[PDB]
Amino acid sequence: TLNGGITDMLTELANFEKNVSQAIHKYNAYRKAASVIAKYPHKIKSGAEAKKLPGVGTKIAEKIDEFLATGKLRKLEKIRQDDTSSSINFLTRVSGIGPSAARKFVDEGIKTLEDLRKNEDKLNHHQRIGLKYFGDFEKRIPREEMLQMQDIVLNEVKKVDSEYIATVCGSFRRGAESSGDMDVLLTHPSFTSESTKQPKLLHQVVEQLQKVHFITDTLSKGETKFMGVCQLPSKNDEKEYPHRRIDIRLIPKDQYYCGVLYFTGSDIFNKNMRAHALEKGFTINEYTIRPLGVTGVAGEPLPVDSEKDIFDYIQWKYREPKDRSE
DNA sequence: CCGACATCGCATCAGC
DNA sequence: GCTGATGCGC
DNA sequence: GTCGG
Ligand SMILES: O=c1ccn([C@H]2C[C@H](O)[C@@H](COP(=O)(O)NP(=O)(O)OP(=O)(O)O)O2)c(=O)[nH]1
Ligand SMILES: [Mg+2]
Ligand SMILES: [Mg+2]
Ligand code: NA
Ligand code: NA
Repeated sequence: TLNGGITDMLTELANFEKNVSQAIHKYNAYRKAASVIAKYPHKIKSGAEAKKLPGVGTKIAEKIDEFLATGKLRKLEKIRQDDTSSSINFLTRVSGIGPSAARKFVDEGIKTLEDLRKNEDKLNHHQRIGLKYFGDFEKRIPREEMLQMQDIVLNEVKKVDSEYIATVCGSFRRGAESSGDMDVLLTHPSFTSESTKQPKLLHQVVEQLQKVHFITDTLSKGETKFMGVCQLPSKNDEKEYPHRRIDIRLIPKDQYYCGVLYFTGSDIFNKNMRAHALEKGFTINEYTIRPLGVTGVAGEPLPVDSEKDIFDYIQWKYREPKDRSE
């Protein structure tokens, strides 16, 4: 919030290039800049001062100068006036409506909340659930509620089988006082990178949480990734808690540290760290860190015993979860 | 310059 | 049905 | 849009 005007402006630009332009790389660029400016511990006085930060190049620096002089950015004033953009940006806020569907619905003449509720038959299952909880999914989750939600998940998980390990990652593991959703990383000794000795390891846990009415809706579901909806139980006479997004990732137990690294994030932190891994000649995913022969093709999984081992391989100081909120 | 830009699971559709 | 391209998740 | 060779 110290350069909060500049980082917002850049976040708006990022969303424009993503939802309207469909320029994924311009989107990531704006977001990197906004991230490296958010952590910058001084109040930016000029575009040139900002340009010294990596990821802030010439075009962004002039946009900062313009914002500092006037309080605004004309390119954004224009983008806001355009009706196709405004519609597209709005539709992309429904979970499951991306840039393509959004542009597609606009061509169909579907461009308001009202248009979507009246053409529910024109949405896929995810989009239908994303529309139903539209308001709820715009709210943040207070850490106190994350804590309540954590008890239930962990204790319900323990009820299905004491050998599961469930770990709330995401922004919650980085200490955030609020979160957009709850991310849960799941391990069980039966599912390793070697073998799967038990099927439906994820289904059972989803099933338990549906049973106790914690999980209310399913966005998508496969053998290792669940994306759905949950809700904390309310007390008597008390207004209900908003419905919350929940993601659940089942990961081979021997690959826990790579998995907990990835799912802890932030997304921009993983991108910076994975790009540094590439520059150091490594490739990191949620399963393994592997070397790169000049071939291009990744070699074999390196041995990992902690999050820090991954950091060491690319020659970075270890950074605590709270210090990864980029 | 100009090629790269992080990485992948699940849903959906088209081609066969 | 199987395969492969594409969208979408943020 | 930025960055590295
Ligand atoms: O494009 C992405 C998105 C997420 N991720 C990762 C990191 C991340 O923090 C984790 C969970 O994703 P979320 O969408 O839940 N973002 P996060 O939990 O960090 O913040 P919040 O959910 O409160 O907006 O998975 C990526 O690696 N790439
Ligand atoms: Mg999250
Ligand atoms: Mg999530
Ligand atoms: Na720079
Ligand atoms: Na969306």
